Amino acid sequence: FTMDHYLDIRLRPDPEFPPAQLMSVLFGKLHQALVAQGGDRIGVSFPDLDESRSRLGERLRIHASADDLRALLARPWLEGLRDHLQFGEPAVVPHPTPYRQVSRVQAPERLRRRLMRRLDLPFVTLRSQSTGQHFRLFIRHGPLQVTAEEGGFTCYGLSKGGFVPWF
RNA sequence: CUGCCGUAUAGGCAG
Repeated sequence: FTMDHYLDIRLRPDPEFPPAQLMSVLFGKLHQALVAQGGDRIGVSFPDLDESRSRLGERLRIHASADDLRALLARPWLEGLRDHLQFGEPAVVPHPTPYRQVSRVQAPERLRRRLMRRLDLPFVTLRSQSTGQHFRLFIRHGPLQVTAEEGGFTCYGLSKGGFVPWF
């Protein structure tokens, strides 16, 4: 398993902004840092996740190799967001751990539009750079399993087939 | 929210 490193980022509490909004901004920032990085070997997970209350939790975990993680952190992608963040230290993941894939999940009038011309899940609220439309990006943490499969990750850090250690 | 792939009105994706 080559993605044996991680970094924990904690949202600092803030009366002005609820955790969900803070996490969304954080996630959006990670997204732009990922498209700048250009690869598909960096994943995420939300270790404090509350499946029952469809809440992502106060924590974002970044998964990558020691080198991919290092490069990612060299970038000024957390510019103007640091004061809202608490940083764990880049570390080798514990072992053993189960593995799971964290994926974006998607599910009438739009389906009617395209046709003519022819989700109880936690989420982040994002912003399409060009259109300016705001959309909810629903995230699912899949069933735990013993080993990790080969696979990559979206530029949002979501599973494109790849798994991340869960702990 | 908007679009894409697909006969789909199944199932997949993109911001």
